[PDB]
Amino acid sequence: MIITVTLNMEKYNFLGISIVGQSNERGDGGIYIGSIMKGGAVAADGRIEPGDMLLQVNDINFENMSNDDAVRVLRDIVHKPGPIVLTVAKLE
Repeated sequence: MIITVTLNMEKYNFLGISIVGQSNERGDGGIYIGSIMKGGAVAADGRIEPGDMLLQVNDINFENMSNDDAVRVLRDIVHKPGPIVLTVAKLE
């Protein structure tokens, strides 16, 4: 199941997630939601859970990217004006 969420940044301010992991060199796996902080935009939306794989934010793809780089990119994205649209693969 893939779910794409448009976050309400105007109301909730900050993403409020932690992320764990990264894709292997072959391209399997990716970056997962480790935790979701109460009071942030991701918590507000309600549909994303811990263990979901973070696939894309706006036009930026999170497979085949280091966790270091992902943390940096997520900061950069949230600081830019405009919508934040997050797509995840749901953990079974």
